This record gives sequence, structure tokens and C-alpha cells, in this order.
Amino acid sequence: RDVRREQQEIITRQINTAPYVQDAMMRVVVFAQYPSGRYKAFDYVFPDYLKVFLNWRELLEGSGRYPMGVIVSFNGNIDWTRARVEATNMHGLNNTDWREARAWGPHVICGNQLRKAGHLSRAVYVPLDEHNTVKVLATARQNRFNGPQLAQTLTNNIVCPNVIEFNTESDVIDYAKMAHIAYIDQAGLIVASSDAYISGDSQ
Amino acid sequence: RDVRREQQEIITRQINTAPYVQDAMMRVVVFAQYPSGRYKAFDYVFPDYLKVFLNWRELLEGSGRYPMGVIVSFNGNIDWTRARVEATNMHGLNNTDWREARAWGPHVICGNQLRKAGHLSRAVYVPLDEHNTVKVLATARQNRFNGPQLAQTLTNNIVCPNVIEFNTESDVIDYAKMAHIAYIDQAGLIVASSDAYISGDSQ
Amino acid sequence: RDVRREQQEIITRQINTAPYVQDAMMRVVVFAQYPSGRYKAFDYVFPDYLKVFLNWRELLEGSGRYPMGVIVSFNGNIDWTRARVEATNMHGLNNTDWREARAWGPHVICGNQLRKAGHLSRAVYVPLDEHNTVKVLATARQNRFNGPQLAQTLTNNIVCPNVIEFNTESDVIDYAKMAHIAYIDQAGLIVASSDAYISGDSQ
Repeated sequence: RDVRREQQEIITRQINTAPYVQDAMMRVVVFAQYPSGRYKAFDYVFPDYLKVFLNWRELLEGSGRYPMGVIVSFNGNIDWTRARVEATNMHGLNNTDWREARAWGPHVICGNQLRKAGHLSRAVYVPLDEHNTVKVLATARQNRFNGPQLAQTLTNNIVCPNVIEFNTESDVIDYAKMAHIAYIDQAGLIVASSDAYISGDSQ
Repeated sequence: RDVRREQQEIITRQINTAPYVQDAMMRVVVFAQYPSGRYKAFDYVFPDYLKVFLNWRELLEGSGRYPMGVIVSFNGNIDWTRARVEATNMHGLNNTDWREARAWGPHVICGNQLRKAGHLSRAVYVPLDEHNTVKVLATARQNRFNGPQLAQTLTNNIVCPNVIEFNTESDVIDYAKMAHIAYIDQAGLIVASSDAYISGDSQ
Repeated sequence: RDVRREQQEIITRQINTAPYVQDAMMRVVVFAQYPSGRYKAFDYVFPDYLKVFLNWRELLEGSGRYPMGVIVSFNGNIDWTRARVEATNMHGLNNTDWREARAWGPHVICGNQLRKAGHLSRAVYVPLDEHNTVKVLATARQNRFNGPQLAQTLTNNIVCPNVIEFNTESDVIDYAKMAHIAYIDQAGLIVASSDAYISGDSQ
């Protein structure tokens, strides 16, 4: 009877389900917070996998200040059992002595450290101190990494980075809402999500 | 009898055939055209595959102007059935809503949209508007992407980018001729090619 | 009896052996030497493989001078049979004519051209002239590149680059000693190494 409603329901479902298709895009954003109240975002869209290393100079604010921390926003059909973040030293090392450092540290940020912001999204806050660097790994949920599919995955995976400067958190927040990505505001509230709702937050 | 001629013929053939050897170099160039009449070239040489994303700030002219469009020049033993280009939005997305965007769009630039500039070369003009971004994919013609060869291909593939600024199209044109790469001049003529001719354009 | 000594011996061994674990970090550094007496270092840490192309503008000193040459320092569980360096032209080509250029040149720098600086380290000096570019390849000693392991290797390999400016060679030298990496001083002496010694250079 109410096919107008049914169609809108299917559209909502479609939006929530499209990211699970094999060549769907994923979106990871690293929001850097500065004492000034300003933010800088490193926004990555990618279809298969993302490996990020933000060096200490990239993390600096225009004024030259280092960030208090980052909000790392994971969005899409990401394998949550392998999604991870760690704050390394100025050299990108998780042990001061490189001879005993590894690809990832024994206390890498993962598991339930990533907060649920919807079925499509996780977010985590990571405090930083001076000269810290940031590493992020996100991979598509399995396999495109097996045997013959690995070839297409390698050549198909074009990571598209953007760096965005925000004057205030309000700008970050509205950016996140309109980009449909998880964000955690300064009070710790989840104020943006990838999940589409047919009536918004009506309940 | 005329072995001097035969040898020159073999040299011509060798030049035209060398790019088809498995570890041969390929060359893709993105020529950005600005209203000023100036051009900027993103010149990539690579042995196996190339994935390019040019962000909106990279595409800007020194003055700060955005390009009218790009000429994408494909050269070498490229798989023409998979070679492609697309103009994405400022975020590198082919759908404004990332949740319904994909690795490549439903109308990606490919097939006979790429103009033949010789057996070794294709070229295509792509008009751009403000904040557009550019994505290019080029892969070596099959397999180096199969099973055990994929390992060497991954580690062997060092993409060597150069960014070159030109004052006038004449500079672009002579650059393309001497670099043996396809280029399409402002009148739409193919004025450069990778194909070697023993007597030049003598017919 | 002397378990204090034994433990220190095991610690020394552990430091020397840790880099051979499958997810251990490797470290490659390209030290650029300028006529000014200043140096610039491109310092890479990575777990699986490293592909480097330093373009001519990256190689320039702040003043705008080109380097006299580079010291390439290889450290870790590197496959010394495949480790290599070459100085290409401004375009990253090992043949002026790209149609006859290849992934690596017929006289690529490898084998015993790399000087032994310990069981963990090799180093080589490479003179450069204006507009030369530099290519480096280093891979973990086998296999993580075979079949099903290639997937993890691809996603696990986050290369962490740092660019460091030094005022004098003395600064470079002490940097190399404290970073436990091979370096060859201006007299040609090996003055730094990754190898840990329980009593230092006491013999």
C-alpha cells in the first residue's frame, strides 16, 4: 500500500548496505586537535586497504604547534578484528631501539578500544605528546586478499587523501555529519555516524 | 647487400619492441592545461602498474588557478582493456555520498575514449571544473600478476614521478616529441608519439 | 655462576637476533652529502620491503645545491642478493630513451659493491652529478612473499620515512651510532654499525 514509504525504506537500506559490496569505498579520517581549538583532518577514501604513517611535521599546526591528540574515525566494511592504531616515536618506531621494534607494538590500539558509532563506524581518541607519530591500518572485511584476487586488489586500491583545516570544533562536527563519518566531540559524545536513519534521530 | 639499412631497420624495430619486454618501463603523463596558456605535467615512469590520484591542490597553477582540463598520455605495453581515467570530486569520490561510491564509477573513461597515437600510445582529453580531482590506472599487458610473479612485481614496481612546468604549449609539444610520448595539441591533432619511424614522417 | 654476565650476553644476542624475526623492522638510510659540508638524511623504517625514488628536487639542499653523492645504509634482515641501488637520470630512467629503459639497469649497484658493516648492515657510497636521481630496493630475507603470506605482507608493510638535516658530519656520525645503523665517514671508515657488542670496541 504505502510504496512511497517502502521505497524510502529500501533507499535507507541501500545506503547502509552499499558499503559492503566488494568494490565499495571505505573512509578513514584522522582528526588532529590543537590547543588553539583548531583541528586538522587527514581524510582517506579507499576501496581495499589503507596504511597510514603521519610524520611529526605533517601533524604540526600552521602556527607550528603539535596536536594534543587525534580522533581516528573508521568507516565502511572494515575488518574490525584487524583494524588498529598506534602512536609511535618521531621515527615511526614502537621501540626506541629499532633492532627490537616491530611492524606493530605489543600494546597496539585495537579491539574494544575502538568505540562503536554504528554498524558502519568505529572511532577512538588517542592522546599524543610532542613528536609522537601516528600509524593506522584498515582493511576490507574478507577473499580479495587470496590467490588470484590479490592482483586486482593491489591495482584497484587507489587511496585518495585530503588534508582539511578547521577553525573550530563546530566546523569539524558539521563536516563529519555531512560526510557520514564517525566523530567524537570534546565531551566524548558520538555526534556523527555513517548509519542512515529513515527519520533521523526521532526516537 | 644494404646491411647498413637492415641494421637501422632492426634498430627501429628494437626501439618499438623493447617496451614489450616484461621488465620494460611504461610512461604515463598527465598534462594540465591552464587559462594562462601554461601547462603542468605529472610524468610517471613505472615497470608494472601505476595508480594515480591528483588532489585539487596539486592540480593548481602557481598563480592558484585550477586547470581547464588534462591530457592523459598512456605509453608502453599497457593493457588497453583496463586502462582508465576518471574525474572525481574534491574528495576523490565518484559519488558525492561515499557510502555509494566505488573504486571506479559507472561511466569511467576507457575503451575507445582513449585515442590511438601509435601502437605504443593512447591519449585522451578530459575537461575539468573547479575542485575536480584526477584518477589514473595503467597496468602492464599480461602473468606478472599471477601466483608467484606477483611478489617480484610488487617489489619491482618503483613509480618515478616528475612534475614539470611549461610556459607555453610549444614547450609541452617539443617535450612530448623528445620524450617519445603521445600528446594532443590544442587543435586536437596528435603531434607526438612513442612509435619510432625509420625516416620520420616522410610519407 | 656469573649469571649477571650470562644475562647480559643473552641481551646482547637478543638485540642482534631480534631483527631476524619475521615482523622485525628494517632500516635503510640515504645520507646526502653537500659541498657545504652539510648532510640530509632520508631515514626509512619498514618491516617487509622498501622501494625508494628520490627525485632531484628532494635531493636539493636548502640553499638549492645538489649533493656530491649519497651514502646508502642498509640495516636488518635484508636479502643481500637482491638489495640494490642505482643513480638514474632526472626522470628516474636508466636509459635516456624510456622505450629501452627497464626497472633496473644492466650495471645496477649490488653484490660486493655493498660494504659489510656487520652481520646486520651494509653500506655503499654512490657519487652523483647534477639532476641524478636515486633508487633503492631492500627486501626482507625469505616466504612472506609466497602465496597466502603475500597478503599480510602487503597490508603489514608501513614505510615510515623521516627527513633529517645535519649541520656537520659529526652530527651525522653520532646520529648513526645512536641509531645503530651503518655509516661510512669521509675518510672511508666504517664508523657505525647495527651489531651490538657486549664490551663495545674493547679489542
